Amino acid sequence: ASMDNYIYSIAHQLYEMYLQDEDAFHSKRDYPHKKVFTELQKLRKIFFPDFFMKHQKITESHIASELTKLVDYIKDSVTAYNDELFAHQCVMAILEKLPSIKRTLKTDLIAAYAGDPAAPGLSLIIRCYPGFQAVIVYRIAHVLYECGERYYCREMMESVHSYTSIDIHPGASIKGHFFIDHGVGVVIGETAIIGEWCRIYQSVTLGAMHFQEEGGVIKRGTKRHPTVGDYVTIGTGAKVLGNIIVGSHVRIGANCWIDRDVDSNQTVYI
Amino acid sequence: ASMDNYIYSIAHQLYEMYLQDEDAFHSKRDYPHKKVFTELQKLRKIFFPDFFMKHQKITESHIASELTKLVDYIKDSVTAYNDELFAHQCVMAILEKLPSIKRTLKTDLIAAYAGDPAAPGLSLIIRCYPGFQAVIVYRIAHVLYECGERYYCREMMESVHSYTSIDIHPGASIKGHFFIDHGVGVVIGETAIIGEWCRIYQSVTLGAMHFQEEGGVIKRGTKRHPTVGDYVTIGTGAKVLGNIIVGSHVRIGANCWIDRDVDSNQTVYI
Amino acid sequence: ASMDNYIYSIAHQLYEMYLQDEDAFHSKRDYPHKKVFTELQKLRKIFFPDFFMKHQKITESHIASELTKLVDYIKDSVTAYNDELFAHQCVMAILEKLPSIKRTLKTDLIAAYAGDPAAPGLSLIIRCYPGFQAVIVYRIAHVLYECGERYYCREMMESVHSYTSIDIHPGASIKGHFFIDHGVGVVIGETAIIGEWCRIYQSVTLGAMHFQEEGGVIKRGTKRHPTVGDYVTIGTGAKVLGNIIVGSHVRIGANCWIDRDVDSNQTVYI
Repeated sequence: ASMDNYIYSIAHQLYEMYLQDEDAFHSKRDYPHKKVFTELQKLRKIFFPDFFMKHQKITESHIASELTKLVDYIKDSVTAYNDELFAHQCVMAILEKLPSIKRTLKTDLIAAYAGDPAAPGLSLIIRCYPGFQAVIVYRIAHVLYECGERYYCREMMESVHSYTSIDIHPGASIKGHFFIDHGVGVVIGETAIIGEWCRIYQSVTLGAMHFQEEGGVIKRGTKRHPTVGDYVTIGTGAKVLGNIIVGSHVRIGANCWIDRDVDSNQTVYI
Repeated sequence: ASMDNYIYSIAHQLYEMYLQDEDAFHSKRDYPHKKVFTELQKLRKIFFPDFFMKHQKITESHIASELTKLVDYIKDSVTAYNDELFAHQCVMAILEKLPSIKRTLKTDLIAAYAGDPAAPGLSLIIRCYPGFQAVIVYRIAHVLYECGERYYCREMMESVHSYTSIDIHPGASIKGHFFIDHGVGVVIGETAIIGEWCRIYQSVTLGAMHFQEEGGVIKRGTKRHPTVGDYVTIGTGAKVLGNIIVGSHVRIGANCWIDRDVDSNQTVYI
Repeated sequence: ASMDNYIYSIAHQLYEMYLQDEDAFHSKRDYPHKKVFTELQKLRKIFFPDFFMKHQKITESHIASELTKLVDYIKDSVTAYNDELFAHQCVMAILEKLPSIKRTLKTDLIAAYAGDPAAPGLSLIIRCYPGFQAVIVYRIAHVLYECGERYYCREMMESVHSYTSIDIHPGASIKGHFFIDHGVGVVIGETAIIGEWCRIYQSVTLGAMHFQEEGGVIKRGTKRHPTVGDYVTIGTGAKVLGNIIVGSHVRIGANCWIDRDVDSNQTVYI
């Protein structure tokens, strides 16, 4: 039970982080029960227990129990697509990263409240903002991708895709204070890199298109989606395509078609 | 049981309205059973019983029973986010408005059939048109918002968002004969105002974008989304942003980026 | 049990096709169990049993059993909206076409792998690519439409719409080697015709818009959506509207608004 002993240590760290979180990340309310797909259902309970438990139930031992449920689930799925040893390794990698992911998700909530005049408090963002639900699962799927996994991490993100219409490839690399508002139609590709304080609206693509060539069979992988710096806002409907760099402090306008580098500190519109 | 006595009176009024509805809003067919999220599942049965019951079951007493189920559900959720007294008030406000909402939803079905060459009859629109499912729940969520509620009404609309990819803030104000066709990617903001006979397509935003400012924390609320008059058609992909006024009898073209006032009786294209 | 005898013959043909499929369409892995809407759940098991059964269970008799479940389900739904005799006819039409649909879906998987650098193998596309899930159900819904059915086939595609945000009318006519990548926001209309090797991205419309006329009640049906030739790629956000013809070997750019004929062998951008 070496993985079980590692689960206990991580559940302990996450519980101490919960005890020390600011009041804005806490509540005494017992919120309505919901049932969403497994990965999100579990990660919700683990990161933000006040909002998805059951105040009477909120303890280190219950965090550990839900974490064990999640671990068994992901281990079984990664084993199914790969093998038992690779699945063990990858899940130990998820467990190791959960405290850092918790810290990042707090920054993501901060950016969501900060970027949205319609948000009354963090509790609503935690409970139901779809950009935030997507990001929760994304940050865990990305650890899988970083372990070299290529199948289950995509299936996990396809659950996010069905639930929110937000399409983030598990290989995308995204920094903190990240916010997708509204979110339907957002597509972020396998090799996308996104810096800190990125704000993205509905129908935004940070992606690529591939015009048919014969047909042959397109080259697999390679860096082919945009790299986006810090403090970038991408307006509703903007399509940013190809292996291009958008600099820091860039504002992109609605419906823009961007296929070349955009230098820092400027506003693009037509 | 004062609220129970009010439920009976409203269920009676809705039942008499059902008896008096035109043939187009009735059917003798027993349609396939479906299970969708609670608010829609219940509101479907209450407004359009022929299409979601169980012909043998269709009586005043069954309308009352489903209405009670819906009331208990929404009362519990509003209580969870707020308090018991506020929840009582808000739900009494929903109950009071249900007969008017029923009348409006009939106009919405009229506009859907009228605006869609692919619709064979109202029954299909009632049973499965996603724009119409969204509008059913929207009209009830908006009564909550009008009572001053800011949390559960958004969660209700996030259920609509997941189910249909149509994103309507419960604070939006929308008149009758309303139709969203196709609907994926539609975003309608908290302070949007939409007049009568509005026809909206997929990927339309009546919304706002907020370019990052430092960062600081954006001002909460205020009128900041468009106001749209009567007989307005907004084409696929159009992004209408900001506190701007679009007049009556306006046609907006595909992919348009609209950020200033548009006067009545004109067509916008590029 | 004439329909049951026809089911056996079709299940036999599909089983022999499964035995003869290339290695790429097979797996020995027992993949994680999922539960999606009935039509997709069943069609998945029938066409690609290795990926959705239960290796121990994969036999002619189990293909037959799932096929019977699917047939009873669709027969009941078509009967509900129409009548028992019409439902029998239409379902016998589905059964007759299943071997050809299987062959076509193999070409669709080929085009998906070929057109997507992020796809590691056909198994992932079969298991979770949303464009492919949509196409599975579309090819069956279209047989219903071809039988003259106008209600349940749309409800089936509305399930696809909720699950994937891809909106394909069952009347659309689409050839093989078809691929929708990402797919959120794709709309393909009742009278659309799409040739071989079509590649379509997120937020693409092959559709129509109808500006309000008075209001009157718009003419029902008629050819009113585009006809697209072979080897056509339609970029993210492109809106192709009206009864127009796009030729073969055409590449359409991001966010394009297309409302007139486009001749073969050219690239459209602005």
